[PDB]
Amino acid sequence: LPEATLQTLSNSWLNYQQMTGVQGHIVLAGTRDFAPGESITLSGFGAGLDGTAMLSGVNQQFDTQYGWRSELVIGLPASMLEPAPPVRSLHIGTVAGFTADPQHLDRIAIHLPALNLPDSLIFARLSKPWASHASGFCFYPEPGDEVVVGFIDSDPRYPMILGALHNPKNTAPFPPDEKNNRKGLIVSQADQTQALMIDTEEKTLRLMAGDNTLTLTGEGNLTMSTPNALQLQADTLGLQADSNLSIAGKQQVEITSAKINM
Amino acid sequence: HASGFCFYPEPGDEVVVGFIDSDPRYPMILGALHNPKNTAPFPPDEKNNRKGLIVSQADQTQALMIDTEEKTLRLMAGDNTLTLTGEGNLTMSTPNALQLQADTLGLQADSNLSIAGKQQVEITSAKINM
Amino acid sequence: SKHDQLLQFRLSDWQFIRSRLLSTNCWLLPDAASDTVVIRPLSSRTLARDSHDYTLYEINLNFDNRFTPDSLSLQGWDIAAQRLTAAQKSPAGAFRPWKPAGQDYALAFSMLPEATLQTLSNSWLNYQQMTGVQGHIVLAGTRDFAPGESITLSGFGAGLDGTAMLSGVNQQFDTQYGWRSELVIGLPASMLEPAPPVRSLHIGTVAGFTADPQHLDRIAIHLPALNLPDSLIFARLSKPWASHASGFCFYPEPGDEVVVGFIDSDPRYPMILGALHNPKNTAPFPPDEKNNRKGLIVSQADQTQALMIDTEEKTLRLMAGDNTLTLTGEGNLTMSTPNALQLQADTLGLQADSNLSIAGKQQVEITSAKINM
Repeated sequence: LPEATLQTLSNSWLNYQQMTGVQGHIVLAGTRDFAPGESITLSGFGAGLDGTAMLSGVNQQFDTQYGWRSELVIGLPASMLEPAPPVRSLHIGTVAGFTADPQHLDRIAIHLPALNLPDSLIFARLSKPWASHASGFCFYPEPGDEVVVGFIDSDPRYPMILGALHNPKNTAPFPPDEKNNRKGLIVSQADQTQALMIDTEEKTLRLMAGDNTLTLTGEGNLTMSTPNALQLQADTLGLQADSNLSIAGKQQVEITSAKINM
Repeated sequence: HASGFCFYPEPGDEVVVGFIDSDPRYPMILGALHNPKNTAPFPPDEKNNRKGLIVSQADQTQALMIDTEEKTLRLMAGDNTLTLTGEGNLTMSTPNALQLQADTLGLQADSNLSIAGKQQVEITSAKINM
Repeated sequence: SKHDQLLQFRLSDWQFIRSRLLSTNCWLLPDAASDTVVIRPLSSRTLARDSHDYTLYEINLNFDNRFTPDSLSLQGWDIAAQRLTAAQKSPAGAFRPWKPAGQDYALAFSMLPEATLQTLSNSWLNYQQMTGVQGHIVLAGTRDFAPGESITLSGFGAGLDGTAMLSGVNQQFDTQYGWRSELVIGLPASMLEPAPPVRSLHIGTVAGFTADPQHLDRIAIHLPALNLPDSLIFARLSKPWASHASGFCFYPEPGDEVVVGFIDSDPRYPMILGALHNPKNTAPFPPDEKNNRKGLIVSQADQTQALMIDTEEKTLRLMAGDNTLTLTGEGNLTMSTPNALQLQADTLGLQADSNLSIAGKQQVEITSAKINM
């Protein structure tokens, strides 16, 4: 959407194409009584050329023969009919702090280093794989992330983040390597790495929180492994094992209940 | 090959589309773009703490969440939260039954344990040692 | 300096040369009557009104200053440092093509064309100087001139006196006028692109593994739009999240058919945007009406291992091959492993409201020091 309402730009293109309809020139002799917006009229002629015409410019043309001849100009040559001059490249930019959207979308304020504008901010749209109605991927990139930005319908006014691009100032959790075994997303603010990992060589699925790993290994074991307390509240929890069980504890073990069967 | 992300967007999602080798005949979805007719689960905010994907069809929000301020990792199903908090606790917290079938499950704790239940507790087995 | 990665993307092969001479501060000097070309960087005979040796007929000279800047301060985005490299301004008054005897241009790219932008900033400032003074000197019949001779005009008035550097010679044999070696001054115009732009989205396959010699994390791909099966092209990877030190980080497999866009319309910088399942790969489930199955999948040979969301059954199932955690909404929760499982904790306390059941076909040990009941 180029402007707020498209009434004026629709009137404006229809008017700049009318000016190509009638165009020509009237070679007069020597007067400064005319201006490029005068709207003169032709009266005494035949039925072909009689009527009011609006000028576009005047040319003076002093020379030795012909004397002085103020040529009048009617009409405008042509028009490109773009809403804005198109930029059709992919550019990259950094995210710029946080600023709320005054247009009440969820647009993320970025920079563009292709512009030499370090002070001014540009709101840009965020593209997610999933998004949805009310259930999205929703990671919303950090304020220094170097996103890659494309422009919708070749208008500079509407940018859009497409990806987010690790770089040597950020240093990604593991480089791309031969034997791509480590996978899984990572979230890590200062010291607490907290997201799931897939190691396809060891056939695992490990949910981190910093020391709380759930690590259900394929064709193998399953372990909560927390260095602190863990709780398992349920309406009626029943745990069952085939042909072995073991319950331990160095200090107290309480089976505190009303009716205990054996 | 045969193992993908595979969310396959819903029929009203407003994707952004680019065209391969400048041909109109071949379009291609690149992103999917929340919007005010959809209303994303949380807006972008200063102090980006809430993260994690969300899947929610009508009422059942069911996906994992990362809250970096509280250092958690919470797997939803609607009331079934697994919420393993970093430098902290771990809790299944389901308002219904839960089962833990295993070939040989052995649970172990260092210097405290507690097993509870308001009604019956059965340790039904063949050979019970103490 | 050696290049890391050029790319000729379906150029004419002559179009590529004079878009590479513009970025190198050189001009061609082609020679007729031979196949020898002397490429020489942008850096006298003294024909005068008094002089008997050369007869002059016409000296046109334009002296324009529309498309002649003074600076060419060019700079580009350094990927490693992220400072948008310091502005290499080029002074006007170096390489003067017209030396008489009596506005600041500035771009910034979202990329980096060469290693240092000193030479390309000098080169655009020099190719715009050649449009400043341009014309032709119609002489009579001599082969004593060449397109790089830098002759001088001496015996004239104060308007046109000074050293001018030629651009070419035209011989013009005809019946009237005899033989007239016309000299040419100045160069017509210039496009001022760092490279001829390709503004399409292309797709390519990932190419094995090769480490990045430029010490980024760029993934070496192919492009089938080129018919180059042997040569490799390093390309940047775009992730949704990435971050400082905590990313999505799946790093696509060597046969994946990614879709590739080019940053700031330069072939030298490609970039993966998506990854595109296809009938040679066969995605885990096709798109269907009643989109219920969701969730990512990782599966190398036989072990499907990632979380699944089935919105019809309201589940969240974490696979490892047989180890499913499957916490179903408004329903149950089950570890379900066909092997051992352990639950180590500092103080684990499990609690249930109004039922409990502990089982085991063989031994059950509650091995501890102090057991209460």
